[PDB]
Amino acid sequence: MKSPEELKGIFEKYAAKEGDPNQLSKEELKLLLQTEFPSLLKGPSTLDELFEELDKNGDGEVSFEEFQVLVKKISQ
Ligand SMILES: [Ca+2]
Ligand SMILES: [Ca+2]
Repeated sequence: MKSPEELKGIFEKYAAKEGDPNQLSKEELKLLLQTEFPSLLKGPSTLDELFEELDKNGDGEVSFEEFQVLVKKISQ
């Protein structure tokens, strides 16, 4: 639906809103999902669960590398 460069630009716009300008906090992931990919939230997982899954290193932030796990969902 979007090229990888276009997806990075959406990530970047939401990641710069608070805290780490290059990573997403849970609130930033919520804003991105609600605005751009709303079907991702009416799924089996809650936002807390999705955040916990994406955040592999457990640092409370989702990097662009971590965010890649969502692209199959988004693309398909
Ligand atoms: Ca951020
Ligand atoms: Ca992380």
